Amino acid sequence: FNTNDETKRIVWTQTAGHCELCGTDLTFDYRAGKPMKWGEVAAILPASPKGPRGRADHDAEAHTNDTANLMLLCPGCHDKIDRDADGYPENDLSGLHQAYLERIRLAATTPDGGRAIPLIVQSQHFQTINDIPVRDLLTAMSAEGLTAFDQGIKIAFAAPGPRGRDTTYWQNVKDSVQYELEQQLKRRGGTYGDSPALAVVGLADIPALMMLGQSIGDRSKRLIFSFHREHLLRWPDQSAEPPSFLFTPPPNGDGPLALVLSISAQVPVRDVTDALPGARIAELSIPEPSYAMVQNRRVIHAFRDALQIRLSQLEALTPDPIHVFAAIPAALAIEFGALLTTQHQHTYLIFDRDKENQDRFTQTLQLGP
Amino acid sequence: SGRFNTNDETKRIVWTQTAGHCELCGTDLTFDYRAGKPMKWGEVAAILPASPKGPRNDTANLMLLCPGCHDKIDRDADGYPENDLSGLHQAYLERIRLAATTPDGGRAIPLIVQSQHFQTINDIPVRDLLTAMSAEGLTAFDQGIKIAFAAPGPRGRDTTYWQNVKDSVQYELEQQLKRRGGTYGDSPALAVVGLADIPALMMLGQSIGDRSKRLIFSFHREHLLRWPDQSAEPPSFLFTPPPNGDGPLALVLSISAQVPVRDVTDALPGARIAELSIPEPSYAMVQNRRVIHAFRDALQIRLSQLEALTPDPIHVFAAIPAALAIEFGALLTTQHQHTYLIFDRDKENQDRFTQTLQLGP
Amino acid sequence: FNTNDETKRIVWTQTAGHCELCGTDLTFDYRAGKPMKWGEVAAILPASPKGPRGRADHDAEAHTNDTANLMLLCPGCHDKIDRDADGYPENDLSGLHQAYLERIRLAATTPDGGRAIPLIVQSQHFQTINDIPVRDLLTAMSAEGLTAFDQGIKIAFAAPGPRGRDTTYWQNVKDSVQYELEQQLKRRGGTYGDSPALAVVGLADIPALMMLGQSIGDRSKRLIFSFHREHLLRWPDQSAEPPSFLFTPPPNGDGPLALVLSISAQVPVRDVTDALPGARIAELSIPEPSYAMVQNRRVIHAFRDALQIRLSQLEALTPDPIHVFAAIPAALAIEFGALLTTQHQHTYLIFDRDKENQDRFTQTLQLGP
Amino acid sequence: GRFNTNDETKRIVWTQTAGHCELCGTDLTFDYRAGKPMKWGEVAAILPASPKNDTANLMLLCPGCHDKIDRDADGYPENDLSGLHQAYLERIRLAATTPDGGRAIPLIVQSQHFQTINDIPVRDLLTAMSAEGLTAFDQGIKIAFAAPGPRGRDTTYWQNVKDSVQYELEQQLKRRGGTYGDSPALAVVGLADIPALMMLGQSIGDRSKRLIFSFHREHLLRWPDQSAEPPSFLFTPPPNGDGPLALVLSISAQVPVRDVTDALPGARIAELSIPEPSYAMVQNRRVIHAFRDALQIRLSQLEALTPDPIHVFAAIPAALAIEFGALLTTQHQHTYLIFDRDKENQDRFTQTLQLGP
Ligand SMILES: Nc1nc2c(ncn2[C@@H]2O[C@@H]3COP(=O)(O)O[C@@H]4[C@H](O)[C@@H](COP(=O)(O)O[C@H]3[C@H]2O)O[C@H]4n2cnc3c(N)ncnc32)c(=O)[nH]1
Ligand SMILES: Nc1nc2c(ncn2[C@@H]2O[C@@H]3COP(=O)(O)O[C@@H]4[C@H](O)[C@@H](COP(=O)(O)O[C@H]3[C@H]2O)O[C@H]4n2cnc3c(N)ncnc32)c(=O)[nH]1
Ligand SMILES: Nc1nc2c(ncn2[C@@H]2O[C@@H]3COP(=O)(O)O[C@@H]4[C@H](O)[C@@H](COP(=O)(O)O[C@H]3[C@H]2O)O[C@H]4n2cnc3c(N)ncnc32)c(=O)[nH]1
Ligand SMILES: Nc1nc2c(ncn2[C@@H]2O[C@@H]3COP(=O)(O)O[C@@H]4[C@H](O)[C@@H](COP(=O)(O)O[C@H]3[C@H]2O)O[C@H]4n2cnc3c(N)ncnc32)c(=O)[nH]1
Ligand SMILES: [Zn+2]
Ligand SMILES: [Zn+2]
Ligand SMILES: [Zn+2]
Ligand SMILES: [Zn+2]
Repeated sequence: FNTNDETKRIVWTQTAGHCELCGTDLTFDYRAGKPMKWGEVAAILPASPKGPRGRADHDAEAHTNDTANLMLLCPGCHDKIDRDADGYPENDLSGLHQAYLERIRLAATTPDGGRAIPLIVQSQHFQTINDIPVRDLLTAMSAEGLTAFDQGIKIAFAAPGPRGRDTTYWQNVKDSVQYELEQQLKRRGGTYGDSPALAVVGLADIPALMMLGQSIGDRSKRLIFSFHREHLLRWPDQSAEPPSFLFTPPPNGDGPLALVLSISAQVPVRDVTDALPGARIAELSIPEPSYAMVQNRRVIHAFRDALQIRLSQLEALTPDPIHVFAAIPAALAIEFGALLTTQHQHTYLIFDRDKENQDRFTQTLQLGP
Repeated sequence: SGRFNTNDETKRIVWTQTAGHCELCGTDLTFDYRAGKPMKWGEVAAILPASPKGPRNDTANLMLLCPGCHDKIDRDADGYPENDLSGLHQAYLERIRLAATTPDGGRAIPLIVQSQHFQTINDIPVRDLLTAMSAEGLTAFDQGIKIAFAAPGPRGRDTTYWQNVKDSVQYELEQQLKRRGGTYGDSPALAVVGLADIPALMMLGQSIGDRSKRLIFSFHREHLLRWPDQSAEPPSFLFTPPPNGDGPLALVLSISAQVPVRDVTDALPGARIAELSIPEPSYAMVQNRRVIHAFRDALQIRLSQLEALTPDPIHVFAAIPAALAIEFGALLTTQHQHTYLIFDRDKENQDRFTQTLQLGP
Repeated sequence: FNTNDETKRIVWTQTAGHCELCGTDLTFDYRAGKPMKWGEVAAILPASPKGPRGRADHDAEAHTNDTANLMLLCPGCHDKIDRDADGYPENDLSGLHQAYLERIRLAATTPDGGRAIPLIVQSQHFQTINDIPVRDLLTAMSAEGLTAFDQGIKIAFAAPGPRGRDTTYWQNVKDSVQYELEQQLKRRGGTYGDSPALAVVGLADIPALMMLGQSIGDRSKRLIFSFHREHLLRWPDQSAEPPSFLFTPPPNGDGPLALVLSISAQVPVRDVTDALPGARIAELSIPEPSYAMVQNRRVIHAFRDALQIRLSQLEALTPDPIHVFAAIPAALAIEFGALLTTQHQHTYLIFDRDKENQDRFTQTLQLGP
Repeated sequence: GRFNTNDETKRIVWTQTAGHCELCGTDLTFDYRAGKPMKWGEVAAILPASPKNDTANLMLLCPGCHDKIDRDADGYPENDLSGLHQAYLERIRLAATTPDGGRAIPLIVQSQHFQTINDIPVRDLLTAMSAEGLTAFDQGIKIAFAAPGPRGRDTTYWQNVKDSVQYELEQQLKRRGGTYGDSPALAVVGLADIPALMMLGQSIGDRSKRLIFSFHREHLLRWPDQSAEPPSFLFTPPPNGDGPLALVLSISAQVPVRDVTDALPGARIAELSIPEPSYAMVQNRRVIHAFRDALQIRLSQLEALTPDPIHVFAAIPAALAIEFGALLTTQHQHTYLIFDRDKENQDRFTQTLQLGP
């Protein structure tokens, strides 16, 4: 009941020589520098019914060389699973094993889609941890055929100080987007080239994400990704159709012009007029506002095209600034800003919810020429 | 034209780093072995340099191809390609490597939070969370965090009490922030289960948020910390909006059971009741984590509607599973904050709903 | 040639059940939660001369139960050392083995010194990485019997923006020290009690470390540690005698009063009068200014004692602010600030080298009342 | 009065305490060390830390310390000891996990010239690292300086060198790990021209966990003698005068003063040397630290002496050139003008690098 050499070689091959339970590279010893095959081929169901996970109904003979029953493991993970059969049951190991092999198979069968710079931009203005994993962006990239020369750029804004999101805070945000990011992109010019693709995901203040989009909007190969509460960086549903984007035009008059975006949620009119008395409200919405609505990149593009029409319509109404009140997903805030890089050179005054002022909207950044 | 010769050590390295697929068409070159036939490594694949011959083993630059793809590649007399494939080849190896290291993306912090009541009658040992974590690839590397909500002081569960609960949980959560590792230095995931009164669980959600790699687990009366049925579809979440009027706005969540309307109006005279329910309310309804996500999505769609109706507080009367209470609290951690007044039944006052927690302005 | 159970028990004991080469806990499986002894007792010199590191002059019988030859290793580390004898030679393993055992013995014989909050404060104002390892502070704490309930507080200032250390930069520094730090200490109020000991090390802007010192100067049980270019967080020499702190009193006059601290290096008088024309210079120095001079905490105490006298004497000369020009180690910058909380309530205007003005001194923070 | 334990409980408690009394620190394996049988149950007592099970709350005490503890009839303590017990276990744990503080990045930096005559392989740095407890987790970084363009090694060239080195390291320093999430240590060896090595030092600094290694003609990347004391460093102060201030470093060899005044007429020469200048003098890392300490003591004097640049003429080993560069990375910056020998222009010194404002 000994696994033969051919089967052991298949196990090493189908796992790419990494431990299926911890991911460590079993083909090399990085401490001393020698190539060495230090993994072990491990049986889920043992040959003896008295072994760990042993069961009589298992016919050892029939599965000695069955790779569905054989994992590549490091010595430590192998020792643990054999010392704790109840804690590493057959069904759980089999499920992890099949999931591991399937990730390899999908990687091997994905067409090459070129290089991109991974870019994560995140704030600290929430009262919870806010952290996008680098691995998840790289995995979403790979699923689309994109790879990177390095793990990329990850910018975390300084947290608000004791006065909240004050002038200092927004200066820091400006410096992070317009100076820190630019410096880190310059350091990648030699490895990625003059005009590289940018695989960008943000989870940060809405005004900050708009400023980010304005800063990078003139990059022709920007590839927007999205953090999703359920799916993390995985697109929820590549087949989903974008929603209708409904628009209500502003009333006539000379009051300040407000653009209200009700996409993540319905922005209450009372909160807009409280912050901007006399506002003339134009609203872009979807039928069922929802935090979950960024189902794929086509949704993002459909938002962009809907917005492009309405920004033209509003800029034709007035030379004065447009005041923005947005409950929108983070990926849509980036795309909003990218429309302002060149296509829409009007002044936009971005309002945002203010925890220091009982959730009222207050004016934050000015965007535009 | 020519063929590139390699020794056997080089073939084994190349087969391993490519996982035995052709790098140009993706075909799995172990097909013979899968059919029960001998694996003829040297006949079902060709190994060639990714780049044309330069002016000057180097296994990192050798490609694994199927015979068909190899024959389609123009080659010089030494078996080098006439056109560069290094970009495609390096990208192939990077995609394999990223998949192969994916298990270290499961580095995780276990967190169990219970009330004193449930710690006394229904203690959840770390072993129960750890084995459920391990089954879905979440791997703890240090002792799990097991804490109880603090007993209230003389002022009861006032604003300061709840802020102290949040501070205490978030202090423990500094492990999630700081104990970075794996291939990329990512912060570890949080694996969290709660069993406590619904207001306390909402404050646990307030503490953890929903903008990090975080997996909620659920204690189930029959299945403990294992998910009852990973294939179960989430139920429909039904909603009835409130009647129009000036009375206080109440949101009733009838998910574990049907909350009787009279208990709500008794506790909140004049209440205008909106209700979120499922077709068959049940203590057992958290069949998998997708049920929790689906609850969140439906809830937020309706909270958007309710919050727009009035500036005044939403008064919450919830019969919901513990994991759903955590997600409810986590949902309300945006910058935007509407006022929510959470009621909970007092067993020592005839099970009457009493206001227990305020969220927002 | 079979190591007996008594000796295996001693090996497990003297290593505290961790892998001597990677430090992993071999008494417990953290993934599934079962106590398990999954380590291996490993021989440096093998019983057979044909084994890894084997040699003919090794009397295996004589060393079967010789704990100098027996390491506790995890299965992975043990596999590697047996697969690459040239990369893990006998003398190198023996040295690592003995060093590991001595660290355990020293920890076990250290008298208890109570609990303390670990605090690391570091800037990003250098043109190189600046990063104090958490482990090294905890290890210096443990060498003095101090332990903590968590790995502690680590505050990293925001980097200077594109304008250098501007008003925004110093506002961020103030917020990091006066708000961020206080919030982090507040979260620990219950765990550590009311007036806990504070084990603090800084490597940050001199004016910022002085402000840090002022913020913690009224604390009881403040325990300053020091980052040293040779010894990291270890005190260089506990037996070293503190240097004499030489003092040159200021000239009589009506010009602005400057305190020059020449401890790390000699501050050139020319640079002080350039920044503050007509300065009346008082100077505190040591006989041989040196970056390495913080040999132990008694040196910091001696600096405090000297400053007590000299600040009193300068403060009696004028009601006007005192202008500070300091080339001093980071630990002494904290100590200087700590004297301003209650001992010396006078206005101090801190100058610092300005990389945006050709290394000239420019005024930065104002400290004191 | 006595709490009783079986063998398995003893195994656990002895292991988590490393076999010392938690109250006085005495090593309770003394008998075994003397060659006598280990009498676990007689050289120590185990009792709960708290008045009143879980092996985590059982303490190991020597008989004397156990005798001084008031106990109830079941052997539980009357007074709580859990704080001292938990602190003791923490100190043991911190020591036992110290090997994971060795996570490290290998870095080999060479010039094309020295790569041709003396290529340093990663394997050699890794084995020296491993012997010191430094543990790489991925491929080592092996780089060489770019060739200059037509403007030579000017300000822009050296700034691009620094930027490329720091970028290369950034990727690895993000790979935090171990028990506390610390960034890995840098293990660096350089073999290139002295100016390039100083710029390597400028890139890495000296305010992080970083260990320099040294290539030695006899011992390669292994330290010649870990026990060797560092040499004394002999200082010649510069004469008074108006000429340009020169610092001559005669560490590898004695630099002839005439070669300096030829390159820099009128030079006021300060010198730092050792009693026996030698290519072999980097006997251990403490020699490098001692060089930095002596150097900075004198640089403090020289920088205070004049606002003008310090002109550097250095016969120093490669590892010391790196540390020279790293020393000059404070906010404070004095101008240094670095000279180097042009072996094909009759070994004449020529200015090749400026550090400072
Ligand atoms: N419900 C609601 N929200 C309103 C209202 N008026 C303004 N808002 C703001 O809209 C955003 C809605 O949340 P989101 O998750 O759809 O999008 C945010 C936003 O793009 C960015 C910053 O967050 P924040 O400042 O909280 O803005 C929130 C709200 O204040 O990041 C996105 N984001 C936040 N958390 C997450 C997360 N967990 N996952 C993914 N994206 C997130 C109003 O009336 N009602
Ligand atoms: N039947 C019914 N229940 C109502 C009504 N109005 C309010 N409720 C409350 O809803 C919860 C329903 O029980 P659950 O098991 O689905 O969820 C609880 C809850 O999230 C948390 C605290 O429990 P409790 O304070 O009893 O709230 C219970 C009920 O009073 O923990 C969950 N929980 C409690 N025990 C368990 C358990 N053994 N296993 C798993 N989860 C548990 C109303 O009108 N009717
Ligand atoms: N040589 C010299 N230095 C001068 C002069 N005028 C002002 N200075 C400043 O004094 C400090 C001397 O360096 P240090 O290492 O002794 O102390 C620093 C200081 O306490 C803090 C911030 O650094 P910085 O802003 O560079 O101040 C440096 C200098 O500008 O951190 C300490 N620090 C910096 N680097 C390290 C390190 N690697 N290890 C330990 N502590 C460090 C003047 O005329 N001459
Ligand atoms: N004898 C002598 N040398 C002088 C004088 N003035 C300047 N120098 C330069 O000092 C260096 C001394 O050699 P080293 O081996 O001690 O250090 C070199 C140096 O750090 C780096 C580059 O070499 P180079 O440009 O030749 O500088 C040489 C000399 O010109 O690398 C070090 N290095 C070079 N080769 C090796 C090697 N094989 N092993 C180890 N380190 C090496 C003067 O008057 N006299
Ligand atoms: Zn493993
Ligand atoms: Zn093919
Ligand atoms: Zn190990
Ligand atoms: Zn004792």
